[PDB]
Amino acid sequence: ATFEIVNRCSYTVWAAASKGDAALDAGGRQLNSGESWTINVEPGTNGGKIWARTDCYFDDSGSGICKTGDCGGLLRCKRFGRPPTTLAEFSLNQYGKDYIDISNIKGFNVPMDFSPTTRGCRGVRCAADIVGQCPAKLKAPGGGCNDACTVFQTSEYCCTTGKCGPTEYSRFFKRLCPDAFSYVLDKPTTVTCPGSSNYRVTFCPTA
Repeated sequence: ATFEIVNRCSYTVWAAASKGDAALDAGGRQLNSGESWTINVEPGTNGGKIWARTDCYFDDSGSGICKTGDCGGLLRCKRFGRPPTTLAEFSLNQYGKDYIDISNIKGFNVPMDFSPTTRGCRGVRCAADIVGQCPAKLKAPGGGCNDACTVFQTSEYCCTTGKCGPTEYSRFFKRLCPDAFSYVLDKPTTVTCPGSSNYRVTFCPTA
């Protein structure tokens, strides 16, 4: 599958793509405002994620740090990033179908649209000003709005027992972005697409 990753933000982001134990394609790249990066993701990829990283500093060797979404200090991510990270999530060619979603379960840093570029399904978007409206106890100094599990590490926020309900914090994310997952047992906002669809992820789709 082809993913086009587009930075429509007025600021530079460092895109990342990983399935947790390996990079997808190159794994990461700098995207200045307006730049597009096309990657190829192997069919059958399960549990892939794409996210943006902000305020990064990398040396010649691709080693450094980012204030949001850092993946062990690497430009080319092999593992998932540090919250807060708005997440585009996908599993491809699962018994004939692709499944896509946006998640705020690991917080929010950059607004995002995740849409097919081929026919057969709709896209999803979370583009509200979650950072500006973020509850004080979830605000991340480096930027972004943490999820409650990251901040408080309780069974209820992290849904550790497989039982949990919505919370004051999850409802905040859900109010501003109804089409994104707000906690682990949220009613699924997953979209089913034809197997082997292609996609575009746009950072800052409205601004």
